[PDB]
This record gives sequence, C-alpha cells and structure tokens, in this order.
Amino acid sequence: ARVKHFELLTDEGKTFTHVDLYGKYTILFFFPKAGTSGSTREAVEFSRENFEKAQVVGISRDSVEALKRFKEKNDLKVTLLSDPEGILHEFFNVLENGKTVRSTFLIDRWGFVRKEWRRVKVEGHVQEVKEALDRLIEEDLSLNKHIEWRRARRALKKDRVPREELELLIKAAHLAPSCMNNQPWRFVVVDEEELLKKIHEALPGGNYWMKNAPALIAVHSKKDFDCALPDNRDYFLFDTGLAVGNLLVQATQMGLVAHPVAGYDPVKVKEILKIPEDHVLITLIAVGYLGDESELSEKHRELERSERVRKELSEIVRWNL
Amino acid sequence: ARVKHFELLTDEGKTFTHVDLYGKYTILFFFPKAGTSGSTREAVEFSRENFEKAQVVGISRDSVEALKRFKEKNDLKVTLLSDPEGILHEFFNVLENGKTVRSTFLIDRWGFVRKEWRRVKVEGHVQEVKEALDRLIEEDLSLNKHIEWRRARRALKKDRVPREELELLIKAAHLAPSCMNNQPWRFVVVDEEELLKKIHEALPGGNYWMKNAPALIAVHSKKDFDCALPDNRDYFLFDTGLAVGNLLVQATQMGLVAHPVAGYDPVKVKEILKIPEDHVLITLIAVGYLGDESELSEKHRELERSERVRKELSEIVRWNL
Ligand SMILES: Cc1cc2nc3c(=O)[nH]c(=O)nc-3n(C[C@H](O)[C@H](O)[C@H](O)COP(=O)(O)O)c2cc1C
Ligand SMILES: Cc1cc2nc3c(=O)[nH]c(=O)nc-3n(C[C@H](O)[C@H](O)[C@H](O)COP(=O)(O)O)c2cc1C
Repeated sequence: ARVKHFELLTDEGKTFTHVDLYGKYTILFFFPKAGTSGSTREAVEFSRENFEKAQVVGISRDSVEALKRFKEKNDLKVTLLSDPEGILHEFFNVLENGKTVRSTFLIDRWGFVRKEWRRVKVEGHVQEVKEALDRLIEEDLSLNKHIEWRRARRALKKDRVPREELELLIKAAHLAPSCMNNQPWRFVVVDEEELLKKIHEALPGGNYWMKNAPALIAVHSKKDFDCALPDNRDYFLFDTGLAVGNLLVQATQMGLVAHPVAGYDPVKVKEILKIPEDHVLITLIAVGYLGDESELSEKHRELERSERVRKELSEIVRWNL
Repeated sequence: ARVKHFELLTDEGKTFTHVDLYGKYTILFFFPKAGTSGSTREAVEFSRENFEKAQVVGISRDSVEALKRFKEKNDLKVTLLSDPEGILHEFFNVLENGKTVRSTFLIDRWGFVRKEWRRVKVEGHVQEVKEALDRLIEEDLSLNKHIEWRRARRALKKDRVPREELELLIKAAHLAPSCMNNQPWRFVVVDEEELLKKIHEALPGGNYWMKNAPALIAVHSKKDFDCALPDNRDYFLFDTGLAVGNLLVQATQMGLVAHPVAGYDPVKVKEILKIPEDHVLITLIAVGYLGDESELSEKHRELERSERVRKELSEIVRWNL
C-alpha cells in the first residue's frame, strides 16, 4: 500500500515526512535497537553501498540522541528516523509480541511499497536488497511494456470479445484528462453482426482486414464539447486523442488488438450509427484478439512482421533553444 | 519468450497451431508418456478443474491414437497434442538427454510465456497452476494501474529530472500510432532555468503551481503534418493527443507527474521557444516529481488527493443502436 502522511525526527533533529519519500526510491530498513551487533552490521553495510537513484533510511524506536550517537560512532551515511511511538512500526506491521521484527521495504517515487522482506537475516541482506532495487528501477525506468508492444496489427480473430472487456477499454479511455475536465469523447461500441456488416460496406478496399473484427468502436466528438482557445487551440480532438491513447494501452495489456483507423466513409457510418451530423467521427477502432497473418495481403503481412518504423528522435524533439 | 509458429495434430487428428493459442490464456502441460500413473493423475486433475478464460492443452511425443485412447479411458476434457518430432518439446527446452522432463507453461493471449514450472511434481501441481493463472488474469484483465493512478497533480518538487528520464517520455510518445504513420507531433523540452523563467511570465496567475516544475514540454503541430480528410476530420491534433496520452502513461510509471495544461499565452510561448507562427501550440506539460501539497492553493490542495471526477459511463458510451 501507499505510505500514509507522517512526520518523524531524524538523527539530526530534522523533520522527515512522506514528502521526503516522494521523488526517490527508498530502502527503508527497520531495526530493533541501535548499537547491537547485527543492527550495526546492517547499518554499516547499507551505508557503504552506492544505490543508483535511491536513498537509504534506517528506522527504529530509538531516541534522536541515541541515533545520532549510533551514526557518529560508526560513521553512518544514511538517514535515521526516530519512531519512539511506533507510528511507522505499526503501519508497516513490524511488531510481534511487542518487539520489532527486523524488516526492510522498497518504496517507489510515489510512496508505494513495492517489495518487502520480513524476519530479515542480516547476512547477505544488503546485496539481496540492492539486487531487488536494481530490478525495480529497471522495470519502472524503462519503456512501458504495453506502449512498446502496441502495434497497428491487422490480423484479427472473429471470436467475440466479451462486453465486460470492451467496457473496460471505454472505462480506461474515460480516465484521460481533458481541458476543464470537459470529457468531450463519445463512443459507440458496435458488436452486432448486422450493424457490423453495414459498416463494412462503408470501408475502403485497403481495410478488408477490419471485416474480421468482432467489435468496432466509433469515436466521435463536437468542437463545443471542449475548450476552444486563442491561436487555433481547439481541444476536442486532442483531448479525445488522450482518451484513445489510454484505450490502446488498456487493450494491449488485455491481449486485444485495438487499431484506430481513418479509412471509412464518415457520413455513411454516422448515418448507420445515428451519430449527429454535426459531430466529427474521428476514428473507427477495430478490436479483436490476434488472428492469422496468412489472411493478410503481402504488404500488410510484411508491415506486421517488420520492426517499428519511425522518424529519428531529432526530427520531433528539440531541447531548450 | 513468445511461442514459435507451429502446427501439430490433436487427439482428434485436427490441426492445432499457434493461432489456436492466440486470444486465449493457455496452460500447456508437457508429460513424458500417456497412461503412466503420474501423467494420468496430472491430466485427470487438470481436466476436473475449471479455468476461467483459459484452455488446457496437454502435450507429449505420443501418437494421435495413443492420445485418443488416453483421453477416452480417463474421460479427459482437455485438448491433447501429438508431438512425435518434438517440435514444441525442443522449443520449450523440456528435453534432458533426449528425455521429456515434466514441465508446464502459462501462455497469454499474445502467445507470450508468462510463467513456467520445470521438473514438475504432480502432487499439488494443478492447484499451484490454477492460483498462478488466476493471478495472471486478475492483473492483465483489470484496469491498467498507471492509467488508474495518473492524475492532474499540481504539487511538484523543484528537483531536476535527469535528461535520460525526460528522453524516455518523448520516446514513449513517439511510439503512438498516427494516420499514414505521419507522426505529426513536435516537442520542445525546456529545462534551462532562464528559459523556464521567461515562460513563467506567459502563464496566468492560476497556474502558479507550474513555476515549481523543473521541466516543461511544449507540444506543437501543424495541420498539414497529418491527414486532413472529408467531413472535417483533421488528424494532426488527435494524433498528437495519442502521443501525449502515451507520454502521460510513461511518466506515471516512472514516478513523474506529467500534467498537460492549456493555461498559457500561446503566441508569447511560441515566440520564446521559436515555434513557427503557423503551428498550433496545443499543450504545455509540467513535469516533475511529486511535491508537498501544502504549498498549493486551498482549492488545488483539496483536489490533489481527491477522488476522480467523471461523468457516468452512460453519458459517453452507447452500445450499438
Ligand atoms: C488516426 C489513424 C488512422 C489510421 N488509419 C488506418 C487505416 O485506415 N488503415 C490501416 O491499415 N492503418 C491505419 N492506421 C494505422 C497506421 O498506419 C499505423 O499506426 C502506422 O503505420 C504505424 O504503425 P504502428 O502503429 O504499428 O507503429 C491508422 C492510424 C491512426 C492513428
Ligand atoms: C488539455 C488540458 C489542459 C488542461 N489545462 C489545465 C490548466 O491550464 N490548469 C490546471 O490547473 N489544470 C489543467 N488541466 C488539468 C485538468 O483540469 C484535469 O485533468 C481535470 O480536472 C481532471 O483531473 P484528473 O486528470 O486528475 O482526472 C488540463 C488538462 C488537459 C487535458
């Protein structure tokens, strides 16, 4: 769970709070009492490592003065928290039979606990924690796996997608932010065969692959549904884009292809789906489980099995001036 | 890894391929030989259990006929694959000195191996696999955690965000899809202090909170950078929204607040950053680690850890007609 708001004094008499957890990874190590052999070893061993993108914080029920002495005598280079009242000891549930059970936690940049060790054995502990931290940082500070995996796949199974799954795609989309929280996005989820077959007639030849999709999501909006600000800053389609971005990530996580297209007759599709004529039908999203690439044109099959194609980063981003 | 393309015959003599793994979760259990005591028990126990949203597939080097008999004798309700040539036995690496090691795999809807058991002990195995599958399905088929956690947070620390982390936000954005792969999005990442101060003067007072951000990302595009199709379907801002949507997910995973705004003077900011006059500056994204909400206005403070505010789903989605 997330670490609650709190305030504790450090070995330096300073106030350490939840805010001091934010923006860093934290190794939080609970020890029973400053000065003992095992706890001295643990603190010294944590102190002598160099943790990439993390801080080390020791915590016990000791007094500030005791912790200060503990640090001074061992030349410790970590923060120590005095928790005489056991506020965090209780929150992390490290007390048993009234005594502290040596325990260690990894906390992320939002303050969420990501890993724990209970009934810690000091021998080998720091190295195990170090290795777990490196793995956690590798996981979080690398490209999101769903963003990376999402492709404009065109091979779709005909198997029906359960409505509860389709609905989750919409729920995720709806959690996008928007100007003034206008939420300008609108969706028509189509999973009725007869309706689908009518929409198929409004598709160009190159979108034959959409005909396998057991579901299509029509995404529409209207300018006055959102902010329209100076210098041509109309937000309705941008914000709807934020929503569809979420939708594709959610689909990819769920093992669904969600492929937004522009290839269709908008007037016909709006007519079929009874979408107001003054709305923009900005995309039609084909949704389905992954199917059989051998049904695709050679061109589409090659796009599908080939690597991502993008401009060099320098063509789309500049740093300062 | 992802499962190779293959075709094998089932106990019914039907062809089963990797396409038959797609769109389902699969428990694939290898056993050395049909009819032995342990393998009989394993198959019987898998068949008796219920696995929601998954299929159970046994596989050995036995003939189709031997598998048919094995199924009939034990009233098995699973698919069995005949693999005399050891095509999947080799791929899954279950052969030790040419002999099959009892092994089981969980494969997701994309065909990725998500969990494995090797040198399997039959007793308790089916239950262990059920629990692991249930957990797998729980995570994949629930709301994406980063989408769920992303909020328009306004308390930002002044702490520098390393360029390697800022680079990753842009990389994730650039992996968005776009009409004709046009990639219409453009970014100026600002982290130089004096440049940030100039931008601050073009912000309205109500966006005071942005002035603590150590980085601002200016997002701009132009209509002719993307598809412009009939019925008022201009794609440049929609597609840029897809990109920013990815950016926000990536930031959230990394423990960064990424908060897109519309409160700024676009002409002033474009001038400061040398963005061409005919571009639309559609958002400024404040990026930073989470800071102290106590520094926010009373209204913003209440919002900082408030519940999500959205329209009811029925207001933004319709099913079919
Ligand atoms: C708004 C939009 C419309 C698209 N329209 C089509 C389409 O009509 N037909 C099609 O085969 N692909 C279409 N695509 C898919 C793109 O061609 C694809 O995203 C792009 O080539 C990049 O490939 P990638 O997403 O796998 O990285 C569309 C994508 C977007 C964002
Ligand atoms: C395009 C856009 C512009 C926004 N502009 C501002 C802004 O100028 N100032 C601000 O305090 N919040 C702004 N927001 C944040 C929204 O108000 C916020 O996303 C909305 O209230 C919903 O909150 P949530 O994202 O936490 O769910 C903007 C959001 C978007 C998508």
